[PDB]
Amino acid sequence: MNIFEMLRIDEGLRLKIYKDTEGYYTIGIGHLLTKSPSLNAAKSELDKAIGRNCNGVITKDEAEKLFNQDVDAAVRGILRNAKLKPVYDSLDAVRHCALINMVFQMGETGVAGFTNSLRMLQQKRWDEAAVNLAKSRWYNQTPNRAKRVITTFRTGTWDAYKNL
Repeated sequence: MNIFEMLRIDEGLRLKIYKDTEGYYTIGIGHLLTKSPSLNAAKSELDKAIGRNCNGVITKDEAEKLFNQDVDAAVRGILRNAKLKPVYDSLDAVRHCALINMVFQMGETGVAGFTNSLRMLQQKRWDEAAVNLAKSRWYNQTPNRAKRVITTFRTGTWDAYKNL
């Protein structure tokens, strides 16, 4: 298992604009388009992103290409962020995936806001960090996904996804 398969399980793949859990316009594999309520603004961002008139629909290929950019950008941001980089560097390869997943879902900023949890991860106090991460809007709003990510941090194996 890898970052790409992990994320494809948590986000799904949709070829027509859709609304995410938070009600925002998205397409592909969790590619957020806009937080604006305008489907119109969305179709426009989509065209700018793919470089063609899509009329709100894209092909597999286009979805994957956007997916690769997003994973790349997620990793790059982590590596450029002063609060996240040190944690990332301190973690093993499985756990790196869990932080990338958080990042992709909620942005650098949001994750960076998990101060206490980040500190515990860095200290390798797995059980404690898992309990702390659970106390968040994130866990209360997308509990099954959160729990999958959390166990990944807790155990350092891909067990939460071997099911799926």
